Amino acid sequence: MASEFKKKLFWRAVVAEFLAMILFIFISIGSALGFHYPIKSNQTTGAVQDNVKVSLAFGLSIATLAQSVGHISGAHLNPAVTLGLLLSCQISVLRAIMYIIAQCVGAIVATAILSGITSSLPDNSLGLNALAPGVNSGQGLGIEIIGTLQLVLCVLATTDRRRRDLGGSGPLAIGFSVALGHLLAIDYTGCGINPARSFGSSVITHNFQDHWIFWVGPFIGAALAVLIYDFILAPRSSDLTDRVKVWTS
Amino acid sequence: MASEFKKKLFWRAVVAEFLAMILFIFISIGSALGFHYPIKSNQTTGAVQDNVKVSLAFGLSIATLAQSVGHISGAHLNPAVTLGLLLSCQISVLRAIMYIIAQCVGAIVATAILSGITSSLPDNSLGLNALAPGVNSGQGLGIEIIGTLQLVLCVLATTDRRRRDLGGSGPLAIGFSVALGHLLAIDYTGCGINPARSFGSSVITHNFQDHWIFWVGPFIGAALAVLIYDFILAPRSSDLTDRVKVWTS
Amino acid sequence: MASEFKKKLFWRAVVAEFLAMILFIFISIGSALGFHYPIKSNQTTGAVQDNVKVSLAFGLSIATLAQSVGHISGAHLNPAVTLGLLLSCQISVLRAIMYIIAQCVGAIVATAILSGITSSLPDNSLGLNALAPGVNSGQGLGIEIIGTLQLVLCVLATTDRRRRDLGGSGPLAIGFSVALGHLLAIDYTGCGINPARSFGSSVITHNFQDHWIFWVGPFIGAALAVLIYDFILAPRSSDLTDRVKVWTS
Amino acid sequence: MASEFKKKLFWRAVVAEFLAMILFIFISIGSALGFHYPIKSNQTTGAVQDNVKVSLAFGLSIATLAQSVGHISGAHLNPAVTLGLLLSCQISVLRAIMYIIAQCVGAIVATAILSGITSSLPDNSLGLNALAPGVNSGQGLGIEIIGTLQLVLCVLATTDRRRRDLGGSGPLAIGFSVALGHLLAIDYTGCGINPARSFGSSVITHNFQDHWIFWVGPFIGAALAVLIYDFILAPRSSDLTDRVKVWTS
Ligand SMILES: CCCCCCCCCO[C@@H]1O[C@H](CO)[C@@H](O)[C@H](O)[C@H]1O
Ligand SMILES: CCCCCCCCCO[C@@H]1O[C@H](CO)[C@@H](O)[C@H](O)[C@H]1O
Ligand SMILES: CCCCCCCCCO[C@@H]1O[C@H](CO)[C@@H](O)[C@H](O)[C@H]1O
Ligand SMILES: CCCCCCCCCO[C@@H]1O[C@H](CO)[C@@H](O)[C@H](O)[C@H]1O
Ligand SMILES: CCCCCCCCCO[C@@H]1O[C@H](CO)[C@@H](O)[C@H](O)[C@H]1O
Ligand SMILES: CCCCCCCCCO[C@@H]1O[C@H](CO)[C@@H](O)[C@H](O)[C@H]1O
Ligand SMILES: CCCCCCCCCO[C@@H]1O[C@H](CO)[C@@H](O)[C@H](O)[C@H]1O
Ligand SMILES: CCCCCCCCCO[C@@H]1O[C@H](CO)[C@@H](O)[C@H](O)[C@H]1O
Ligand SMILES: CCCCCCCCCO[C@@H]1O[C@H](CO)[C@@H](O)[C@H](O)[C@H]1O
Ligand SMILES: CCCCCCCCCO[C@@H]1O[C@H](CO)[C@@H](O)[C@H](O)[C@H]1O
Ligand SMILES: CCCCCCCCCO[C@@H]1O[C@H](CO)[C@@H](O)[C@H](O)[C@H]1O
Ligand SMILES: CCCCCCCCCO[C@@H]1O[C@H](CO)[C@@H](O)[C@H](O)[C@H]1O
Repeated sequence: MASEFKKKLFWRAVVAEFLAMILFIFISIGSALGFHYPIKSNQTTGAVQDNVKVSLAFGLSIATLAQSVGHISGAHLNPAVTLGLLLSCQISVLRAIMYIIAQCVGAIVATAILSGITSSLPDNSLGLNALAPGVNSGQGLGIEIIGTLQLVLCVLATTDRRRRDLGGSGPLAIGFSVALGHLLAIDYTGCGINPARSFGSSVITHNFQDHWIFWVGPFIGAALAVLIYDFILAPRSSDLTDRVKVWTS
Repeated sequence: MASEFKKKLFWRAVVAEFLAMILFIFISIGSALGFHYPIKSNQTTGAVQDNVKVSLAFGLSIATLAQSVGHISGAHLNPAVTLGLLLSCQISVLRAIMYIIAQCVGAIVATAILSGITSSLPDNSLGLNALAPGVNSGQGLGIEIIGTLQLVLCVLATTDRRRRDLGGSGPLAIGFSVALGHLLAIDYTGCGINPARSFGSSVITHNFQDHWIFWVGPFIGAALAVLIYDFILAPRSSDLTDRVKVWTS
Repeated sequence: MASEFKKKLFWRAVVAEFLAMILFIFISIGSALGFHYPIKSNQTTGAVQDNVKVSLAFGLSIATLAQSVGHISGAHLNPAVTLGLLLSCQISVLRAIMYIIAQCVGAIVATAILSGITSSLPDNSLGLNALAPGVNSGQGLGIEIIGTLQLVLCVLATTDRRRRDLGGSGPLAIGFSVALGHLLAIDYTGCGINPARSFGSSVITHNFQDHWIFWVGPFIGAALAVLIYDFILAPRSSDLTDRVKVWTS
Repeated sequence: MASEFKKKLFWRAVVAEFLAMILFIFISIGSALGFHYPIKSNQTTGAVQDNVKVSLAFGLSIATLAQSVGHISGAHLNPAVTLGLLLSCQISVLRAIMYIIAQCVGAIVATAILSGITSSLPDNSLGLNALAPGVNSGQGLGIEIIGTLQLVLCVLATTDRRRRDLGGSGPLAIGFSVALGHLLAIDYTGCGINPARSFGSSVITHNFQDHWIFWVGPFIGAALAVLIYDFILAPRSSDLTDRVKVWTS
């Protein structure tokens, strides 16, 4: 349907999806750069990053944001999730598209507002996702794939709809999945599992080194997610030709 | 209405809001100062603050307190939240006012009971909020603004009332928002996102250096919250003139 | 009532309350002593205790145990909680009594099973609660009082019964209250807020130095809890003489 | 019943139970090895493992996985849990069996996919469970027994079915039980409380030193679990001969 305020609701989503991504990145990357703050106009040694601190920053950002606007847009805030839904035929490409853009832009916008907030920092990488020393790049992409997979998979089961056994908070569970991802990937690849988030940093930093692994890995994981839930473990009893109909509306 | 025990309930709130703030500050700042405790009448080096420990101390204090008296007063415990509700026209100024005072006083009272509990500590700052070395003050206030924003925004969506899709604990979600805030702001500004909490420490310590950023930043974030939820993402279909009516009762 | 299996249910509680305390202490103190394990028949320096690790160990033990047997006995596992209920006239002294004993014994039993598990440790204090260097003993008891207070208060509101606005898990909330307590008191007094738990260690270690503060402090906090919830913030509209009736059955 | 798609559902479980174990181990052991990553073709000192990071990695993996496929197979992902259910006569041996195999294999498969992901690591133990220096082996098995016990016990109470007082998320609670286990056992035995998980590492590493303690300990704890819940604290009013019937179907 493309009439009356069916226009409104839609744009409100895209917009909520756009504003929410700003808070997400600002808060999360904002938390990650916080350890570089022993600063006092000097330059002697440095502090050790806290992986729990960062993983919770990202995960709780999502739990909170999903709780704050999840009813308005579905609180995707991540192309790997959106793409996950799309292939599940639960969303329209018009949506996927407009959303993934609101996402990358919000990231780009947020990652760029931090540059000013934390300008006073040296080799300010702005939390750019980079293959860590010792991680066999490429084959080191099994990390992003599994990290995004488990996430998208959680999102599909949590919004399955045929279920009546869910208990507790959908947001919190999805958020903990997001923290679970970083508890796994922070060390290896700095954890991306979210194309728009990786993208936002690599642009405001013009560093796109291997940046491709942060799209192919999640988008793949999403693919494995939709394949495993929708066809192996929890299949719909309807035919493909009809699911596809969702592609338009 | 201003009759019968409509007086009682009201004062019970203010009071619960006042007592709850005491536990809040005592527990939280109480946790933050705990790392300074390697003490043994000596003075050699010192321990490194734990940001997860502190962020959870604050967040769980709220989750717990919101659970303990949230039904009695709404468990605001924070002018930025109260102010957030007020502008949303969900509360009366008589309330906002009496509450924000119960808040600052509880802080002031709590921050002052700790002085005795932890008197045996050196440069006892009593967890006073201070711009960290390297944070471009002022423009370093985007931290408090975002930190309080995301919080107040969560509180507005969580108590939206038109919703029937909330699942899990409202308290816990709000509490995690409060921990999310510190996971972001502890390093930069010591995290305030709560005027009364900052205020309580700066008074029992007579240090009001830049203390203004801890009111303008949250109160602003609250403003951005109410603007984004009430007018951009989740608008009420009623007119302003009628919402305003709430200003009195 | 004291007929039929009203005997059974009762004893099943006491017993569940007794068995659950064993797991509690074993797991929690078990976690706390774990950092002393760099051991290799040598004796060079030592590791720094993790306060989040310990606070979660205790809190999640409770969340889990309250979830596992909370329907059977109410999952008190703590004289300060039991005593809290008793004064609230929600339990019978026959219960309070039989329970507090199942508690101290379980502690005593558990604290004593660890002695063997961790015998290979040096100055094995078995997690005994001790006033930390720098904490003005006595006036340093405001810690246990606030720590137990906030806890018991959460338990009273969470089982209030007149409420229909609770959402999420009662166990988890109470558990997080228990973790909140340690995030506050670990540094100062090693955190007790639970007479039976302190007691269990001080007996298998014959160290009762100031051990009194771990009964007077919590039991007091409980008192402040029942006073604040039952008479100031959430009063019952019934008279005292009738509540007292509960003292017997 | 062994007709129609009663075959399908069954295999879908086994399979979901098999795929879910892969993500579990990959993510969790994946997180545990992450601290060994300061690597830069050098070899100077090393980082200190984070026990909260690891405990949450395991626990949230379960919370997430139980949420993702718990409706399909029950999300056991652990012989000690399965075995726990079996003895409770809530599952068929045909199930227990096919499941425990899907488990060990998934572990074996996962533990083997990491070998490649983290090949670039030195004495890559692949998170193999080993008795820590100072832990009186054997009598040091009280750890695995208690760790698995508390877990299985939580799973039995959480799926009790006669209950109508559960609140919140069953998955999250079980997940926190899994994190609780590691907060206790990581230091002592590297925490197993899950035969298939220990097994998976010891095979891809051909190190089976004491590996027996990781079966006898959990399987025992499970036994103590089913004994305590099903016969001491929460008994069914039916006779044994009829429960046994479940052994077949
Ligand atoms: C339904 C059948 C499911 C089978 C699942 C087993 C998949 C095994 C593939 O492992 C992959 O090996 C690559 C190197 O060859 C790595 O680069 C990659 O990161 C890793 O993931
Ligand atoms: C509707 C939002 C559209 C956002 C478009 C972003 C395009 C990419 C350029 O980003 C810019 O990067 C600069 C630093 O390099 C910042 O100083 C500047 O402020 C920021 O804008
Ligand atoms: C189905 C959705 C597909 C989305 C594809 C968008 C990928 C993002 C593009 O990254 C680009 O990579 C180039 C190197 O390859 C860089 O030179 C360029 O500056 C950078 O912007
Ligand atoms: C509906 C439109 C929403 C647009 C949101 C983008 C806002 C960009 C403003 O960034 C602000 O820049 C200041 C310096 O100029 C910083 O001091 C301040 O902390 C930072 O927040
Ligand atoms: C109904 C509660 C009213 C509280 C009013 C507080 C006013 C500010 C003064 O605080 C005082 O600071 C002293 C340390 O400087 C403490 O020694 C003293 O105990 C504390 O009271
Ligand atoms: C709409 C709500 C407005 C609340 C305004 C209260 C602000 C708190 C006042 O702080 C004051 O700042 C001064 C410096 O400017 C200090 O000299 C003074 O000692 C300190 O108390
Ligand atoms: C309804 C009125 C509530 C008033 C609450 C304020 C209580 C102030 C008491 O502080 C107490 O001061 C003692 C030293 O004098 C400390 O030893 C003790 O630990 C500390 O808690
Ligand atoms: C029904 C349970 C009753 C428990 C009574 C406990 C009384 C206190 C003595 O504890 C004992 O301490 C010894 C170490 O000092 C341990 O070696 C011994 O095993 C343990 O029993
Ligand atoms: C209303 C409930 C009251 C419970 C009271 C029980 C308190 C526990 C007793 O501790 C005792 O303290 C003595 C020193 O004072 C020690 O010498 C003795 O060995 C030790 O066992
Ligand atoms: C219903 C009655 C329940 C009684 C529970 C008390 C059990 C005491 C057994 O302790 C066990 O002692 C062994 C050494 O002898 C240790 O190797 C083992 O790890 C430890 O667990
Ligand atoms: C249906 C899944 C069946 C899995 C059977 C696993 C048998 C045990 C052998 O594991 C193998 O270990 C090698 C390293 O030693 C890996 O290089 C190889 O890839 C992996 O397969
Ligand atoms: C009721 C379920 C019983 C499951 C029993 C399976 C136990 C796993 C076998 O471990 C084996 O231990 C041997 C040493 O004893 C090793 O030599 C051998 O390589 C290793 O594979």
